[PDB]
Amino acid sequence: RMIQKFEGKKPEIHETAFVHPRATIIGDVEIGPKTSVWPGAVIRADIEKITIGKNTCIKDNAVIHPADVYHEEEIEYVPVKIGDNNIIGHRALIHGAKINDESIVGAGSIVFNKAEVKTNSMVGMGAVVLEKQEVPNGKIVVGIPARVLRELEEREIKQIKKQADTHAELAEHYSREI
Amino acid sequence: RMIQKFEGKKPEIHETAFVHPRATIIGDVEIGPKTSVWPGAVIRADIEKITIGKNTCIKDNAVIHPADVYHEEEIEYVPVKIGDNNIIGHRALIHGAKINDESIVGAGSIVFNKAEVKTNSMVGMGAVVLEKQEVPNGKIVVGIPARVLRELEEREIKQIKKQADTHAELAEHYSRE
Amino acid sequence: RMIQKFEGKKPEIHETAFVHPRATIIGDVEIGPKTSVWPGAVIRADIEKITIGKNTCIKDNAVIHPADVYHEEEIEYVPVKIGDNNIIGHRALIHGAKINDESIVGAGSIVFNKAEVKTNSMVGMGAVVLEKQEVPNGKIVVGIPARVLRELEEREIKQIKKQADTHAELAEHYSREI
Ligand code: NA
Ligand code: NA
Ligand code: NA
Ligand SMILES: [Zn+2]
Ligand SMILES: [Zn+2]
Ligand SMILES: [Zn+2]
Repeated sequence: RMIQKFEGKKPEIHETAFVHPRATIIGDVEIGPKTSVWPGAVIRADIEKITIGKNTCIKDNAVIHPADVYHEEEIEYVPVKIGDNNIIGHRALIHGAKINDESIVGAGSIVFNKAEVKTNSMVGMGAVVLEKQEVPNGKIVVGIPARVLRELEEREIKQIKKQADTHAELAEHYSREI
Repeated sequence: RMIQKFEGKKPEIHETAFVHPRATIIGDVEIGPKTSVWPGAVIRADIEKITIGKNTCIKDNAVIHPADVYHEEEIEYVPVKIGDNNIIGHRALIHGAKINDESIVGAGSIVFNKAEVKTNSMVGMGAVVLEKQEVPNGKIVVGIPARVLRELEEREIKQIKKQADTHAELAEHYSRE
Repeated sequence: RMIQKFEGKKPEIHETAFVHPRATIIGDVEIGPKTSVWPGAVIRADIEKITIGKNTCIKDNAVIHPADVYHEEEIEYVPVKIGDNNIIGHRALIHGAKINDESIVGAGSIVFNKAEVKTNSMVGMGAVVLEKQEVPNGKIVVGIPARVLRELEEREIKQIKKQADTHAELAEHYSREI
């Protein structure tokens, strides 16, 4: 319901995506099929693009915003790219960062400017992934700053895709009730 | 303004409870007398039940959601249960966990799946109570993950109930406008 | 949209300030010129005043609330006071605190009761500035609790004002559409 234009850029949302009325999608946003956006989530693509893939969960009160960078006298803007089968947890912040496929950004965590969360990895709850930091494949990072705790079990990795499916099926049932 | 059905289940909100119109309540929610829910708070009972008791405050941008837990084949859904006289702080997350009576969940903190905040305890600000962890009676926990800092002094415990009453009174004044 | 009145007192918002429809402003709030408030932000001046200066940014899902401090008998209510050219970051909490001029409160951080963020200082992401804690002029604090990390370089301080202007200009373009 709050699908807002900005500078004549309107969100492109796939017809099988679900955006809850209490989420806020602004500007140059792209959302793929079966991707869900939940109450209070703000996806604000005003200063640069936000691209979200298919079958991804943007959980409640999560904020997604491109970065404005001031290390050069000319101001620079970094887009957000989020891949497929991801869980962006309750109250997580994705700030000018890249999330690849089948990964979990834990609840309340921050993934900051030019960072990259690689496929089949986890950002731990409340963790802060710093500027340009890389979360490696098959690992979980925790704390502030985010540091590697351990490798993920092969079951833990396989249940990410299963979580993405569960939450996409949930979103489908929301869609059926206007 | 956003009390929403889900799969036939409607939020059962007591008449003396206050839900700010900018809060979001969905599905199988039970909210008791004098309990307040503040702007941006999301209480989403779609995958399981959320039960909140009486005189409890769910402060701004707090999120309450049942847990989906993934066993070898079955998916376990874990309901949220929050008791009486609690302060769920600004931007806190209660996720498939249990809060008992007269406790403070501090601002920005997380109480995770299957965790338990016992009566007369505190989760400190920004702390993360990991799954199946108990915050014991009469104690504060801090940091990530949450670990015991010290005992709550006798005065500190009595001011929890007093704070809950102050916030329930504040909500009463919101209801009249 | 949600500029709510409380107990007779209505938000006093300058004509050049910008409040996004999805922000919530309640009660005894004072907002200076060129200041911007963004989706999901809550500025709730109900138990005491909140004063925000000019050219300041209250980013998405940020919460500003006065403090209720509990003494042996009486209850003290502490106002929020936020100065000029500040950045209150995505999902930050300013709770009964004082923020002076040209500072950054980092994303997801807490500035709690009777605390003070001095001019040209910086609260790190996910940090928790405790009760009555000062964030000193020229310095950056991090972690839980908030510990001084280092002095800010002269270039970094110069970019605080520039970031405030960039976001004030952004808000200007939002206000020209609706
Ligand atoms: Na189906
Ligand atoms: Na009364
Ligand atoms: Na201009
Ligand atoms: Zn931003
Ligand atoms: Zn959840
Ligand atoms: Zn408060």
